Amino acid sequence: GMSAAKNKLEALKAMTTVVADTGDIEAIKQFKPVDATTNPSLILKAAKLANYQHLIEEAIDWALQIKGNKNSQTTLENVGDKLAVNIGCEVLTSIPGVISTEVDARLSFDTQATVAKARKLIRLYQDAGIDSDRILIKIASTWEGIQAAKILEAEGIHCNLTLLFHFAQAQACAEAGTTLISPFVGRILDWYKANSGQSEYSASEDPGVVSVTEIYNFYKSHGFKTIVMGASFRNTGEIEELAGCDRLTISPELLAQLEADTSPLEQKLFPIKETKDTPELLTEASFRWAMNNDPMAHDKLADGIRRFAADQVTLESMLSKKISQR
Amino acid sequence: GMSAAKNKLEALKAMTTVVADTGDIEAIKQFKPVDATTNPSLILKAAKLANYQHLIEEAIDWALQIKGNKNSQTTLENVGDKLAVNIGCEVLTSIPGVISTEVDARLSFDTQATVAKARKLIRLYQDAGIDSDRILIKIASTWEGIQAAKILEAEGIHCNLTLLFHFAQAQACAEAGTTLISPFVGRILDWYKANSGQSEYSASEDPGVVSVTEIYNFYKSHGFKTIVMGASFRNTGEIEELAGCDRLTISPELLAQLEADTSPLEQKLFPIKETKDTPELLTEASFRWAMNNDPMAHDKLADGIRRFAADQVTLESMLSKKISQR
Repeated sequence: GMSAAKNKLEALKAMTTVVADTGDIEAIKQFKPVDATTNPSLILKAAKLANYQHLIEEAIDWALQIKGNKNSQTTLENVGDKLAVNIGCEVLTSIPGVISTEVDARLSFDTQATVAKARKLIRLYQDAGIDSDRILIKIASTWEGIQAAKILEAEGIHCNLTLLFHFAQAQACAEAGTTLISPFVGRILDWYKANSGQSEYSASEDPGVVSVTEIYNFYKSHGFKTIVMGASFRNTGEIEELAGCDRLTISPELLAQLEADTSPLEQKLFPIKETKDTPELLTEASFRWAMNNDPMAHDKLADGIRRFAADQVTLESMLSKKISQR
Repeated sequence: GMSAAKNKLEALKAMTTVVADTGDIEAIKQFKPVDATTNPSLILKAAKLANYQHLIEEAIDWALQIKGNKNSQTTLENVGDKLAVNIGCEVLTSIPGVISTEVDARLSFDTQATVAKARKLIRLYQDAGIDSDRILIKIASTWEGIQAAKILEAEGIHCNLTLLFHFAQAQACAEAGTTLISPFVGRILDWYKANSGQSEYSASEDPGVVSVTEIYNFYKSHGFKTIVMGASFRNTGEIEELAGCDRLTISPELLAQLEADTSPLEQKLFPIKETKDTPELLTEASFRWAMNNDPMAHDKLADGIRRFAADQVTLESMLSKKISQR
């Protein structure tokens, strides 16, 4: 009784809820995760799949057949959402748990627009015959996005707060009653490698791992209920260094790697007891200072937002063509 | 509510029972720890103190006045023990907690001789008017020394199992009902630096820290009651990387350093929940293989034993002179 095997994928599945970071059933079928996650990039990617081409149409159909009478932008944005939901719908058939679908990132600094879109996406899922509880609406972790999550969570729409790079986002998310957070580990790494002069890190010193660890400890030791889900890893090293965590979402590439590795897997994160009083509320002004004060988190949020919004438009360009071919 | 300050010494005192690794009241008075620890080296060292010279006599006196009628070895070994106890006695006056006094390390591979000596040392403390519960008898963590600790602990003599370098020693100690273990962190470091080709380590990758962490987690997650007390540090980095631990014993040099540092101190070790079943008993044969199989722990135990036994004889040489001057 030191660890208890088979291989690392199987091993991890026993101390941590494993989640596939992909839009593609093929990967889900092969790895049999309990949740899955997508995002604008992964949706763009999945949309390029041959077997998924049918889903683009069924989206335009729905968009059109519902919308008998055309707003070249408004109507594009309805096909966009439907496609994401269709793709979610497909993965859902093959997983026992939950799906994470992300709102249009262009909405990131606008709380009300964000909540509108979340309810929208939920409704679209209800239409497809899916209980809202099978769903996590993913929102970039800006102040505004967290305020959104507050409102939604208060009426039982569950949120995945993503692009999380910092303690301050963590505290705020939790203070607002968020269901889950998805800190972007690999990206914290990327930033430090490209900016620090240290440019080799090991699992322990990996600043993403260090960050997600502080947060995890803070959550459990303070009784906060928000699920902690590491995401967006550069390597197995980091995933391993987090083994024990509530959940972890993992690329099919890294997923394959884990399954192929037969070495034993030491648990690193543990159930910790609640022993500290819930702390002073983190104010907007304090949040914003914290966040401006940390170069890497300041950079990496903005950039992930830029990147995801960009992928929204390139996704839209491609949908526009299919649009005009009628 | 992130951390809650004053300086690092004071900070650590709040998440961890702080212990001074020294024989000298001057250091105890200055740092006001709750426990203290000594060992053959520290006793040899303390014995060189001017203000302590009186204690060497009072030891020879007692040895002689009790022993009206001289065995040149046997009688030396009685003055030895008394001196350690006298020195413990002195530190005890200035600490609210417990003292750790180590048996003659030459006894390390002999269980019965060891238990005899422990009871002896306890009795000597009772004579000085001290409840046995104020005392931790320190024993090298060989199989034999652990078997000793079993016997003693079963009759309520409490043990500090020291020179701990490995998981296997940890499991065995705990399975035998040991009160406390003192893993030698700095020494694990020393070994790796001198043997691995990696020769810079940071707090996270420090193999001592890594080891003591695995153990700590194993203890708490498995319900075992043995106190974990990191010891014998090369630097503040390691002590910090362990902040939260049950206790930590620390040199006055490192103690000074901690007090002088005003940066905030993040807690790293937390109260973890008991969730796993007590594991299969670790057999002698399995212990001995584990231990032979790990170059560093195999080296470092033997060597710490050699070193401590050596310090016993050099301590004795010096006592022999004071002996013959009558």
